[PDB]
Amino acid sequence: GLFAHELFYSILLFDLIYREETLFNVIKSVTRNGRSILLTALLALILVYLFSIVGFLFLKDDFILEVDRLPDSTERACDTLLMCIVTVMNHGLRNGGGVGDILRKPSKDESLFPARVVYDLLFFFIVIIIVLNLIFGVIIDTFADLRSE
Amino acid sequence: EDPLAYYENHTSQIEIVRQDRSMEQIVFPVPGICQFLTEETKHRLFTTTEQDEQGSKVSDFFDQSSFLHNEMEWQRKLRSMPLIYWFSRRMTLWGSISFNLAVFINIIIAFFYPYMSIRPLIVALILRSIYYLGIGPTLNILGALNLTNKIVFVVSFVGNRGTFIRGYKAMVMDMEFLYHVGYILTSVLGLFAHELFYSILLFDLIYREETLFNVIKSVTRNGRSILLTALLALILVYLFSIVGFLFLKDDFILEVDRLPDSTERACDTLLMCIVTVMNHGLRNGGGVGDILRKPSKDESLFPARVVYDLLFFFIVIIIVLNLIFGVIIDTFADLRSEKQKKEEILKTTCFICGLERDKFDNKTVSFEEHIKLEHNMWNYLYFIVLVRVKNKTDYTGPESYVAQMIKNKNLDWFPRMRAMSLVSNEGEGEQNEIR
Amino acid sequence: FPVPGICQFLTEETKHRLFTTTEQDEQGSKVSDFFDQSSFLHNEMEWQR
Ligand SMILES: Nc1ncnc2c1ncn2[C@@H]1O[C@H](COP(=O)(O)OP(=O)(O)OP(=O)(O)O)[C@@H](O)[C@H]1O
Ligand SMILES: [Zn+2]
Repeated sequence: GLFAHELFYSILLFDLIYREETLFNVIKSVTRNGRSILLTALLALILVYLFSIVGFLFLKDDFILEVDRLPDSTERACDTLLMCIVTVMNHGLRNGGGVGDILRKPSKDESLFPARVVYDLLFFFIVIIIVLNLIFGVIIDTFADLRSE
Repeated sequence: EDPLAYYENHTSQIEIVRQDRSMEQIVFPVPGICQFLTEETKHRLFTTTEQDEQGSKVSDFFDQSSFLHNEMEWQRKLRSMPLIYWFSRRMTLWGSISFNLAVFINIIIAFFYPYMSIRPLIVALILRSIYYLGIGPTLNILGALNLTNKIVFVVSFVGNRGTFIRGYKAMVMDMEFLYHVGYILTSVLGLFAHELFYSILLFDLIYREETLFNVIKSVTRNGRSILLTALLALILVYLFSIVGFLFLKDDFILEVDRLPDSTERACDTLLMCIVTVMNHGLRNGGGVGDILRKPSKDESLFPARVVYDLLFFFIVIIIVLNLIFGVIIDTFADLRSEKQKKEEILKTTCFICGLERDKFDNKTVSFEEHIKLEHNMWNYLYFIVLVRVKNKTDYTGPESYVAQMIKNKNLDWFPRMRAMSLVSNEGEGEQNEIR
Repeated sequence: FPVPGICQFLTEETKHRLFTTTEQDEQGSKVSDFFDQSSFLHNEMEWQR
């Protein structure tokens, strides 16, 4: 920080954790069972992979994302399986509704509308409602275990 | 080399209670067959037996004694066979190889599809194969290797576990064997039907890691409660959709991106309105109000819309969706408490008699010595095996009594809440003083 | 017994750390950890002097 660049001093802020015991305990609430959290994240990734496979096999067209290109306004994000997996894992996980929010809105006249509805409901109930809540439940359980100990 | 050492190794001691409720010590020779019991089965029996209603673990061990003897016989027979024994001894290696192959295959398909420690070394070899032969041939080779490793692993598993000893019906009953068969079928499908099927093998991670299995149990333990809560949410959504269709049909206007009007009414029919609510309102944080057309204060029904939106947000979204999470947290807490209680009982009590460790403090015989020598359960298993194998004409007094109790399906011969070292010395001293 | 002079050099922070850090063994006694740390405590007394 003194020589290389002034920004490096920001790292020293982490020393707060060392100084305060309460913050250290709060962090231990996560670090104590970090393996469980990582395994839950891997399970979420596997579920996202399966959902992306299903979408690429059947729902390739609906994966249209608007792009603000620097100086077409939409792009297909399911041409390749890897790109579809990335799009799902990013948008669906970062969106409260799920992957359905980014997907093109279907019309009741469309023959595949019930399939889209079922897919969106399954993704919301499985990937978002449970696993993301499972991580929080693990954190709460770790808190309780630490307090009891 | 040392006669005393050999005699000590092959001699066991147990404690029994006669019909007169008097403790007695029996010293017997260890049957040779008992030497064939594997350590994995011993650990499984120790860490799996569950306390009965009375709180004693004796009944489960007595029930499993026969299966333990059969497993000893099977292990001796297997040891008679060198190659099959060697294959069985390395089941974990085969499982690890299969898991790594499946993970690498899944990574390759995910990264490249559509197309057309030693682990770093395997990764380098796989990368070289991909660069040289291409994605297709490398995936085919990896799938063939995975299939071969899986058949070897299944053979080793059936050999080591000896589930066939119980019976073919028993082997079919076992869930692990069926899971392995399904894994083999999925691997075959991936090799032949389509490369995507290999993704299913990723689920094997749950089987490999115990922490992930416990996390999933956090949901599976009370899945019925979660499903009933979801059904209650569906009923509430149905009632809200009925109300909306009866009164708020117009506000249900949804924009649609038709493939090559920009808005459509989604409440013309009750079923369509129910679907629209159950999808958008549940998937939207705000609730059903977010999709509904924005009302204007000038409109006469604006207060009704405000009340409807607030009720939907406070009832359907705030509570029920939070009720599911609360159920999950409660299940987590219950599982943690159960595990803690089981661990404490296992590490602070005697398996055979249930006496607490604190009872043995400040005494000649410590709890560690008591469990190790005086009240070892493996000694009881060996004695049961000896009684079964030994000829009736050669039965001694205590052996005859134990055989009669076993035949009569009785279990009082096991000592319960009684240790000779604990109280016999003090009782003898008191009796001497009284005399 | 008489208290050795070296023992007077033990610092209070180390005493508090030992009291609040020792963990019960399998038998449930804290004696073993204190016995193990006795040598380090003596060395710390020498260093403090
Ligand atoms: N009745 C019992 N109550 C509690 N723990 C028990 C009981 N019987 C056995 N154990 C424990 O189960 C394990 C079995 O002990 P065991 O005597 O088989 O040990 P080992 O070292 O494998 O044997 P050895 O060295 O005598 O060949 C040990 O952890 C022992 O403490
Ligand atoms: Zn005992």
